Amino acid sequence: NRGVLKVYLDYRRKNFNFLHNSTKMFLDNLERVLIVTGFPIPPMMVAETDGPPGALAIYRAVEMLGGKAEILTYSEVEKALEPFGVSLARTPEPEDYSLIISVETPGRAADGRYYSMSALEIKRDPLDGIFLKARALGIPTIGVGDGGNEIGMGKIRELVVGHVPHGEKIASVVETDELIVSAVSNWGAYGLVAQASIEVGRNLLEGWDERRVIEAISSAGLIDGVSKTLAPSVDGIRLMVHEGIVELLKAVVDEAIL
Ligand SMILES: [Zn+2]
Ligand SMILES: [Zn+2]
Ligand SMILES: [Zn+2]
Ligand SMILES: [Zn+2]
Ligand SMILES: [Zn+2]
Ligand SMILES: [Zn+2]
Ligand SMILES: [Zn+2]
Repeated sequence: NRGVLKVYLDYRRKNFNFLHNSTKMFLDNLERVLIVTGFPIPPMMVAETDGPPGALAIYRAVEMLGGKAEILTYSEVEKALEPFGVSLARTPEPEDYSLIISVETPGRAADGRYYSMSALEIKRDPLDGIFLKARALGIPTIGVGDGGNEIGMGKIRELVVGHVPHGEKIASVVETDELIVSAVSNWGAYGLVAQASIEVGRNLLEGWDERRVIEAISSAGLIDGVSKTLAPSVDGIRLMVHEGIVELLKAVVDEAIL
């Protein structure tokens, strides 16, 4: 994925400490964190496999830190997250929250319409708006994305339009106070947890079973964004790599803590 890798370069370059600032924000607003995930995929419009895992990892982290969390997603994701007994948001309001994080959620475009990486208009109720309001209310917001059309990429629309195919049409306009860019959004999410762990002195990703979570949500019906099929994978990449990255993170964390 040349495009996003260039965007990361451009971004990290001038926003060198973005993951760190993001993690400070996280660690300072755990009272009541709202986690939004779920990215429908045209044409079937079924929620993708990338996103819910990160959302879960963060959720488990907020609790381990003595905070409360709720997830706001689509039907299918709720179904797939059930086995993990996650607290769902019932008719959420910006004001009710301490922090609102987004892991791979469609972000409104300059059109005012939603688009897939292939530029197919996403047609489903958006989970977009609460972030706009949260912005106006000055409520702490964190967005994690890996393609330029997600919630929070509004902060670097220029980079997106400048390197990502279909940029002008696809790039989201929605901004977030802090933004994590990654090759795969769940990874960025694991980065947040990883960085937070280091700052706190405990490995919050300790028992994360990447394979067990992806196979799980996959069985429930969450598809793979690229193959658009029911494969135990994420963004067209097999578990082997995803496991390799989660193992590395866990390692970097123990290296700092101990
Ligand atoms: Zn550039
Ligand atoms: Zn209320
Ligand atoms: Zn194309
Ligand atoms: Zn994405
Ligand atoms: Zn992705
Ligand atoms: Zn620090
Ligand atoms: Zn995807």
